[PDB]
Amino acid sequence: APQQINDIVHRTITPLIEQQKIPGMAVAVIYQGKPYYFTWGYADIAKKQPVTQQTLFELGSVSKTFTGVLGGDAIARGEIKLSDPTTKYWPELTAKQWNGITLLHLATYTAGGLPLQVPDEVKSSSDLLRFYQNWQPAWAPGTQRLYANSSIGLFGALAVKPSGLSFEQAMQTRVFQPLKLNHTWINVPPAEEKNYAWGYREGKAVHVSPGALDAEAYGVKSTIEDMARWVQSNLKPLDINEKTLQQGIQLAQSRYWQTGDMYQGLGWEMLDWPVNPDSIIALAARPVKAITPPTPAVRASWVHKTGATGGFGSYVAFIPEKELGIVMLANKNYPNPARVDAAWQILNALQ
Ligand SMILES: N[C@H](C(=O)O)[C@@H]1NC(C(=O)O)=CCS1
Repeated sequence: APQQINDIVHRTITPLIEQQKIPGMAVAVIYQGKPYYFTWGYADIAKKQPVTQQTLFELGSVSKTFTGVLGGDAIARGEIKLSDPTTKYWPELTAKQWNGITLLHLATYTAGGLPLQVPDEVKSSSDLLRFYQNWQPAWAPGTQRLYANSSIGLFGALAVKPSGLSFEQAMQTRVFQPLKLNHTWINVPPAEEKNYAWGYREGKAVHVSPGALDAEAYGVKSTIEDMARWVQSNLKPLDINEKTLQQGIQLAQSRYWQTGDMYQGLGWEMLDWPVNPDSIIALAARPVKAITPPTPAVRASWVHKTGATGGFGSYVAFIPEKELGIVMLANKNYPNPARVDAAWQILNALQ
């Protein structure tokens, strides 16, 4: 592998692992559209199983980039429109605060303060309807962004209704299979458990807990090889042969709202490149400016998403104009700034 890539990667990641005490880690750099893989440490400390290019990590909220692309493919299919009212696809949501909240607001966390988490007591379709009917918005729709699994989670579940398919089945057949992500899962099958890393939280081995709208907001598990293929797909959507999927990827990198230097896509978040690295909190409410109409995917962007579960920390970033990207998967949820700093330190060296 080119020594320049070898070197910047190891010189950046080795100290990161040491400083953050990460038990195991996998990295992919995509350089001029080819992937280069790196692994360190342990998928399972007790059983002494190393991280390999086959090891499954919990992506946590990097899963939202798969939800946003599946929603983009459903739009491209003419199954849904982002301008549609939520109640078009859930006419049981009759409470009047729902008037004016569209699928775009759900997808981009702008519905008016839906909360970060669906409560752990919500366990049935019935409980779910009750939660959403009782929610009282803090703000009118389309005025402030508040990152929320209950917002993009509900977008994912509604976006697949016209198809007739479960969310998992729609993701499997419309995204994972076409892109050859054959070791990417919403539910890890028994056959694949030997490759499923443990996460580590305060030194204990943990896996993500089941919860309502989990698949949609934070429940995908993948390998470093499939995540490198996901980054290639998102850097070069025109190479993708399925027309609605190619389109869906483009829709998910469109710029819908701006807060500060950041633009909100569907799952993906974007800044203009070159991106000041210092530009790149339990609840952060920010007023947003609508981009009217959304800007189609900008090639000169830093496009990224960070993800966590209790035991895992993931990061993906890529720059379309430079055909360059990175994926970092770890089995400890370590601070986001350390992820961004390491990524920028690698990509800026190679760019
Ligand atoms: N640490 C994660 C977060 O910070 O969003 C969450 N963790 C979990 C979990 O570990 O079960 C579920 C919802 S995402």
